[PDB]
Amino acid sequence: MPNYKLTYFNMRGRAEIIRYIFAYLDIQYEDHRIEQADWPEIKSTLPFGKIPILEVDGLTLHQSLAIARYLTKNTDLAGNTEMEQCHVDAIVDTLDDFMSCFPWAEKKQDVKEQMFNELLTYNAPHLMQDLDTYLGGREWLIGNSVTWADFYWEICSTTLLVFKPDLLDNHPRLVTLRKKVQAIPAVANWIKRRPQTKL
Amino acid sequence: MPNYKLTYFNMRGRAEIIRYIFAYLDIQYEDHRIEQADWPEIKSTLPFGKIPILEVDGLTLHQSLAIARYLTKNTDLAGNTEMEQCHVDAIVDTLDDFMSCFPWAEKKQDVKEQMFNELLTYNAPHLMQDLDTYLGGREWLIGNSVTWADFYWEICSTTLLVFKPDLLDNHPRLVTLRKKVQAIPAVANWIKRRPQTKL
Ligand SMILES: CC(C)(O)[C@H]1CC[C@H](NC(=O)c2cnc3cc(N4CCC4)ncc3c2)CC1
Ligand SMILES: CC(C)(O)[C@H]1CC[C@H](NC(=O)c2cnc3cc(N4CCC4)ncc3c2)CC1
Ligand SMILES: N[C@@H](CCC(=O)N[C@@H](CS)C(=O)NCC(=O)O)C(=O)O
Repeated sequence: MPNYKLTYFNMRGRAEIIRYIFAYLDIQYEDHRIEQADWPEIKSTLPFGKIPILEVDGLTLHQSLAIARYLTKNTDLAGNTEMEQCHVDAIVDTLDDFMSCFPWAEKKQDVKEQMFNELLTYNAPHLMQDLDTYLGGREWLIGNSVTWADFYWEICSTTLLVFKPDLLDNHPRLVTLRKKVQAIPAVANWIKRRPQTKL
Repeated sequence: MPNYKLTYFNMRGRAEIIRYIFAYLDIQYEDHRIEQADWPEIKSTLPFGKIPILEVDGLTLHQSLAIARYLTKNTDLAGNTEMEQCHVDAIVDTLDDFMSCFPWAEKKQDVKEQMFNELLTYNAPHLMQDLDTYLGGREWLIGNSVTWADFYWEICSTTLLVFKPDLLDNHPRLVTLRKKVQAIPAVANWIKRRPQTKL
């Protein structure tokens, strides 16, 4: 076992996927959370100035989805074939493109209201129908067992539900997915233990 | 042999990385390019509404980065160690994030200009510096041989230079990586044979 040190804001954000993988695989790591006041002092230290980073034996990794992929390679969470690993990556990227559309950094809180409302009213419902069709009559998004794509669905939807809490009212299959992930004893164990933040 | 059929616009866009990968590996495939007129109909066909897609022997893949990662999985484009493949993904995600910031589909013209300018004036230089720094004196972005991250760097920068020609004027080391990538024989042939599109 190597030693690990995760560094991110005190929020779920883009680090939650990594904490989910860590928890599912039973990997003791350090979850180092910073205040946004300590962000300028640390940004210059970072390779490309963005967070999260994972340190494994003095080696800094960046980019959440690349770290997530790195930590699940050769694990059940990855998918069983290159095609299945491709589908995991397509779903993750698709969810991620939509999570990234939101103007989290927009300082004008008025303008951040508008874009958020539009994406949650026009964009998101279409996407929730694409997932539903894609999932079909499977329990999990890819194959016949959990992958970190499912983890990612749960993480993304948790944060989309905070804003539009009725987002899945016409999609109980996507709610059951959320519950199947929250049912994984290691994941459930961490969902209760984790710090309670909005995002 | 397996059969491949790729569909995207008649432009480099987010399909070009796949095309580069097919060249390097000497893989025969159909480069299907759709007219911008046939786009509204084809969306209904597409899984999550985005292109490119890659049909493979009667299976459809989406998400250009997930597709590229599939085609490079067992090849030398993918990286020499498990840590280095993480780094390959991380550089590509760092570059895709920056390409994705741009409002390629913005319907309002005035919005499109203000953001492009903004990103080329302040953001792009910061990223150029950070990449240059990451590259150091080495030959390829990652490890000691070419990866598809190096392909991605050439593809992104080709599109960026169209809007900012003085982009790399202070980073000859990154220009050298372009030229090195462009001189790989399988790639050099493709740049010359591909359709000359703006983006
Ligand atoms: C300029 C500042 C103050 O330094 C920063 C501004 C942006 C802010 N970022 C967010 O508040 C935020 C929260 N949650 C997210 C969740 C996701 N999802 C994809 C999987 C979950 N993506 C992106 C997310 C961004 C951090 C502080
Ligand atoms: C009018 C339509 C039909 O609605 C479309 C709107 C979107 C628009 N998109 C682009 O023109 C475009 C071009 N080049 C790109 C390059 C990259 N890069 C990552 C590696 C290079 N990414 C994204 C890119 C998007 C096409 C027309
Ligand atoms: N998207 C990459 C980079 C993450 C990123 O951009 N993080 C933000 C906060 S979540 C940051 O470090 N600075 C603010 C910003 O990028 O707008 C990842 O998943 O790791």
